[PDB]
Amino acid sequence: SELLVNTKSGKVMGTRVPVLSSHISAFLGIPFAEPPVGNMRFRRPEPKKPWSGVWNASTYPNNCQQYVDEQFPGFSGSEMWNPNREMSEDCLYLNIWVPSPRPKSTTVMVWIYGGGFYSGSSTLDVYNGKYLAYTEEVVLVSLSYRVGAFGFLALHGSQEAPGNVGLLDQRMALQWVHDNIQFFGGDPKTVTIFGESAGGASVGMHILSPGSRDLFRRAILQSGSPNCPWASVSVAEGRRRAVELGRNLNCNLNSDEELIHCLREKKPQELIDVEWNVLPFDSIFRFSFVPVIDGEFFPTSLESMLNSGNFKKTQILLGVNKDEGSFFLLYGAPGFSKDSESKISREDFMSGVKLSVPHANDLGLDAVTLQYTDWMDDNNGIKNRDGLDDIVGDHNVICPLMHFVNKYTKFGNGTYLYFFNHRASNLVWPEWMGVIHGYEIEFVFGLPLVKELNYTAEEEALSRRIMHYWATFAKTGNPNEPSKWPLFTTKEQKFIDLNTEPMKVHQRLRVQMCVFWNQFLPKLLNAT
Amino acid sequence: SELLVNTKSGKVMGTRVPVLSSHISAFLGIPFAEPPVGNMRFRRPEPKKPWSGVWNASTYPNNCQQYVDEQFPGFSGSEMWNPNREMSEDCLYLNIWVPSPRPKSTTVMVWIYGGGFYSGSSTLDVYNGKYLAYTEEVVLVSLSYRVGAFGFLALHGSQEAPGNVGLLDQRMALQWVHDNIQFFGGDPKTVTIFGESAGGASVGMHILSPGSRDLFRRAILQSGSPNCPWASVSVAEGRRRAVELGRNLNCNLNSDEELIHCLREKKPQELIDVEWNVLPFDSIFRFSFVPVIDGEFFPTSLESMLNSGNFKKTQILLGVNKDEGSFFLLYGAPGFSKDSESKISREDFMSGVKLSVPHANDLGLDAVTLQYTDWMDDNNGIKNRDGLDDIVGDHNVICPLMHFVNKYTKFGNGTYLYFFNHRASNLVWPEWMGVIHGYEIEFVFGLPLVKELNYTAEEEALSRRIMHYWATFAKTGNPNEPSKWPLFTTKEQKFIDLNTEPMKVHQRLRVQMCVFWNQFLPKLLNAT
Ligand SMILES: O=c1ccc2c([nH]1)CCC[C@@H]2NCCCCCCCCCCNc1c2c(nc3ccccc13)CCCC2
Ligand SMILES: O=c1ccc2c([nH]1)CCC[C@@H]2NCCCCCCCCCCNc1c2c(nc3ccccc13)CCCC2
Ligand SMILES: *[C@@H]1O[C@H](CO)[C@@H](O)[C@H](O)[C@H]1NC(C)=O
Ligand SMILES: *[C@@H]1O[C@H](CO)[C@@H](O)[C@H](O)[C@H]1NC(C)=O
Ligand SMILES: *[C@@H]1O[C@H](CO)[C@@H](O)[C@H](O)[C@H]1NC(C)=O
Ligand SMILES: *[C@@H]1O[C@H](CO)[C@@H](O)[C@H](O)[C@H]1NC(C)=O
Ligand SMILES: *[C@@H]1O[C@H](CO)[C@@H](O)[C@H](O)[C@H]1NC(C)=O
Repeated sequence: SELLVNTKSGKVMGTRVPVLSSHISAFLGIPFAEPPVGNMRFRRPEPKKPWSGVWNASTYPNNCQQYVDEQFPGFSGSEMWNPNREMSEDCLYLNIWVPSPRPKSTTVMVWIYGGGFYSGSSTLDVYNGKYLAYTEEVVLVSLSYRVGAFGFLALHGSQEAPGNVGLLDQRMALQWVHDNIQFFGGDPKTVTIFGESAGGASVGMHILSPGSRDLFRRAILQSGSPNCPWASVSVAEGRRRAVELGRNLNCNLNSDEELIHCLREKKPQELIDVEWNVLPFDSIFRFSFVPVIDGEFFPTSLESMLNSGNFKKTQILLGVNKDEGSFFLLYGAPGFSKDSESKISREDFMSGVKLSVPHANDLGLDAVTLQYTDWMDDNNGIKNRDGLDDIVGDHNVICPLMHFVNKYTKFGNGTYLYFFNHRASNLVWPEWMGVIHGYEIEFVFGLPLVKELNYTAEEEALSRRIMHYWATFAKTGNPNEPSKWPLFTTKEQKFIDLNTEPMKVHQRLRVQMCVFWNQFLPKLLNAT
Repeated sequence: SELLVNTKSGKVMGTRVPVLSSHISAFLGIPFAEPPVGNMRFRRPEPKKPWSGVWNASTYPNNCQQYVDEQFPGFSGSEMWNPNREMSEDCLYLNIWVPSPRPKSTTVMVWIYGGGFYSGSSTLDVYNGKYLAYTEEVVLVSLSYRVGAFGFLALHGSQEAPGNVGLLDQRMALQWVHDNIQFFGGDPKTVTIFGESAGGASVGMHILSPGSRDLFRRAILQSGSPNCPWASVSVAEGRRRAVELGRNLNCNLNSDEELIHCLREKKPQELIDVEWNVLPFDSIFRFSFVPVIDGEFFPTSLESMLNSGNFKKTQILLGVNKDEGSFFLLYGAPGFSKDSESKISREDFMSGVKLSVPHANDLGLDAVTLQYTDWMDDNNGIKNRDGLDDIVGDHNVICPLMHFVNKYTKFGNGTYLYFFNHRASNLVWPEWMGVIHGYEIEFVFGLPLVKELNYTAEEEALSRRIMHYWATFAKTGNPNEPSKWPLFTTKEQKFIDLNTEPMKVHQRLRVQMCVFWNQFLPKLLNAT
């Protein structure tokens, strides 16, 4: 039995699944920690106690408790990101697809979902690992981690809610993979972590954090990086937001112990109903409970670690999509709709910029406005919409990433940078939204290989080229087999487009805007 | 006798001069003030006292004492701007060209020379009025005014050295036209003042200043406006620079009366030798002794007079040249030369920005750099050369002028704006300098009409259309006889190119950059 595997914590029984005219083994819902319920809510995870008997790993697990998006109910485009199982605090499980026949000690890839640290699930259709596992002969793992207040409530100095527990969830699944993946045909010495949005930030946080470094080999970051402005907060802002969650729910605030005790008595969705209330500003692309810069998981500030080379030195493959900003504008900024072209007045432009840079003084806002307005044609709806689209994507994803890539490449052992700009032929979102945050994932996970999902043949070919770059990179530290994706170097700053056309190599991704965002604006905000 | 005219201060005898194979009358070297010599150095001008007999006005006067440029000795391109007569403090004279036969009561144009308030002459070949006078049938006057410390040494509170006496020279020459021009066939109700660079700034200071307003009808400003960053200083900075002039010359600094007395015993060129020493910073396009905002010639700050409409309401015609900055970079910035393409390293670009905006803090300098650098291609010597060129132009001439024209047009009675971008066929400066500060003047004064100067036919036609637009505007407030130069309006902000090609109307001259210079950079420098 291929399907019956003994792990360090007990036996597990998977299920044989179909993929593209063949089959593979899937092991769904394997527990890697004790359920973090009751008194364990907000605590570091504990390893799962060994169980007797056979764990039924034939079906997907619960998803962690999270804010459910109801903006477009029944709309496929938004529903595909929402949980597709029952939500429960009992949600620390992982999932594994193993090629049939079982390999000997093959390359392992562990997927870390995004969703702004406030949402996500391991079980979504677009994260189905069976296509990538099959086509590339890797052992594919998806983990899960607490999100929202559950994962990231931070009262620094309490051991009861220390912060960063969702990251430590991640770290325990990786520890689990290190310990057990050899029984499924993986090499624990050849594991790649990869993920998107807060998942890509997560990946980079494990590159940084000393307790996480030795649990993987190399890394892929899609549309996220550790240093994103939404991806972390100071101990003092986490403490303020935690206390404010308390005040929103009429908690006793006299000490950490009484606050924590009161928050532990509330049902999950009571916390989620006030979660957004703790944000200190009106905004877009900001999340309430995120990683905290604590001196433990992160021993010093991210920038100082990045300048000093205090981070895992290995190979990384990362990149961005063309219009990262668009869905955040749709969901939170005035003048945008999924049923129109979303031409934006000048008034709505200016309000969108305040939302996008909520921490900027007036001089700050003026700077952004200035950098992104065509003053010959400032009442042009299309230019205002697209200029605000670039603000949001440059500020939140692209420029944070180009900073990370430049800092990392100084010490690293090799960097491959992409720019994903294919708009899929079957997209249900409107044209104006372009190449959307998250929409490279379907290609990574091989979904265009499924004829019933109505992708073009050229899209199947692109997904295959992407899968092979990613799996090759995972296996060898180099996405190219022995036409060529070059190494990004400090000197030449090369990157490739990723679309259906023949591969073009460019240099200096978004340098002009990235200088503004990485060098001038911070300098101005620090001076004023 | 057409040549013998009796004026309010005595009789004058002019001379018949050949022009384009006809003739006209010239009255050269007419005194309009007492010689501002000895104990009148630094004081307000006084009116010329009447003379007996007949003043011989057959030859040009002396030029005012000034720093003579010796950077390119005998090179025609720089010597055309230097004094071509003896320098003397006894320099307050004016020149008049009258059509023959004498007209009855025709349009007058009075020219005010530039040269940064530290130089210039009424007598240059390029300012010879006979072509414009003859072709357009106008009475053409050129005045003179003290420059440098002789005209702008300001010790506010003293009546011996109040500041702005060069402006009052100009104004006395205007009062003399108002009183005497009817005798030469001009109408004093129909006078236009025009000037270039500091001349143009001059013209606009007369529009602003209550004491000058009633001595002209309308105005033409060429590459200068009153609010230029070099065109004025506070009474504090004026005082500081006058004291420093004293210190550079070992003067008793114990009182105004003692400092002034010492500066009056110095020979003129000893002031001139240390003139540049008093500037606060290393700079380009900055000049030591300039108009002061005194509370008398200018009752309040230029900006509040402009905002409140406290100025003469009339018709204006004004404009700028394509490459105003270029000769300033040649004379004073690193990597520039008249004999090469002046491809500028990034280091010489940076050191050029600091000279170009000598007041800026580091944040300021950063902003400028960022606005004018292509970060894809930052070591491109040509893009750096041209970027710095535009900096110098935009900051010192174009954006000050575009501020002025927008504030003026809210109250004025008609504005016409031009962008002169014709590089002359027979230019002696290199191509990199483009369309140079001062090089429209030859068109305006009709020099291309002289075959021996070896302009093309099309440059001849251009000079004729230009003279005709200026003289038609002088005559009627509208450059067009009713292809049409449209009015500049607050809404549509139209202007035309002036070159050898058919008219193009465009909108919003240099708005993208003028937004940075007039709105953002000043907020940035105000916070920090
Ligand atoms: O960004 C916002 C928007 C609105 C608001 C705020 N912030 C805070 C202040 C209050 C305001 N409204 C409060 C409720 C917030 C609504 C929550 C946003 C829902 C986002 C849905 C996440 N889904 C994903 C989508 C896409 N890509 C994703 C990729 C990463 C995983 C999640 C994704 C592409 C298109 C549509 C959806
Ligand atoms: O602008 C500068 C340049 C250099 C320097 C400073 N400032 C201050 C710091 C010290 C430095 N060097 C000190 C010597 C100063 C020399 C002054 C420059 C001479 C310019 C001569 C005026 N000539 C004119 C020219 C032109 N146009 C003019 C139109 C306006 C009237 C004068 C003009 C076009 C081309 C060449 C010349
Ligand atoms: C395992 O669990 C699921 C769902 O709760 C069930 O439907 C399935 O048939 C079970 N199978 C075995 C072999 O235990
Ligand atoms: C990775 O490190 C090894 C030696 O430690 C070296 O040979 C190789 O060149 C490095 N590669 C890159 C791209 O840094
Ligand atoms: C794609 O195409 C087919 C046939 O043209 C259709 O029946 C099916 O509904 C479409 N697939 C999806 C899931 O959109
Ligand atoms: C006036 O001066 C000029 C030139 O120096 C000359 O040709 C003419 O003789 C003079 N006229 C009289 C009356 O002196
Ligand atoms: C100039 O003023 C007159 C009346 O004083 C007016 O009717 C005319 O339109 C004005 N023109 C402009 C361009 O303001």
